[PDB]
Amino acid sequence: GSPGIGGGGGGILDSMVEKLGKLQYSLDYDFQNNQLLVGIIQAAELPALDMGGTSDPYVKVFLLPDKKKKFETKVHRKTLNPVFNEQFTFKVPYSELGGKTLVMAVYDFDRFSKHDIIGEFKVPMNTVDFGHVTEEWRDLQSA
Ligand SMILES: [Cu+2]
Ligand SMILES: [Cu+2]
Repeated sequence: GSPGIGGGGGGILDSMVEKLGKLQYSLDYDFQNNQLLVGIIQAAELPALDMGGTSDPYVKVFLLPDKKKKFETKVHRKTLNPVFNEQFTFKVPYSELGGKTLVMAVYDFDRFSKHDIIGEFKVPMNTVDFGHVTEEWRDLQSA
């Protein structure tokens, strides 16, 4: 909160998307069985640890606003480029899928401290192309 007379910047650089890695996922709604299928494929270019080292990445996958237990991939130890190759299934009728949002969040597993989040992104069900399998890389967003 100031007139903003001094400051420099930098401000534009600070607004850019940080290099927090990317996640490849696939998505398909199975109309025969009435379930949403999500493929957590692989992540790339996860950030190196502050003073060198690699993280122990895993991915949490869940639907908002649903409050059911989130799914999680296995933990891949010491790698910034894990290949998960896992599929998760959400038994939800298509009619109920409308206002829901799929979230994929990559964490750094640690046995002795809270797991740091690496980054995340969201997929609103209302902008998903239900007629074809969806597959894409998404840059992980801060927070
Ligand atoms: Cu096609
Ligand atoms: Cu088509």
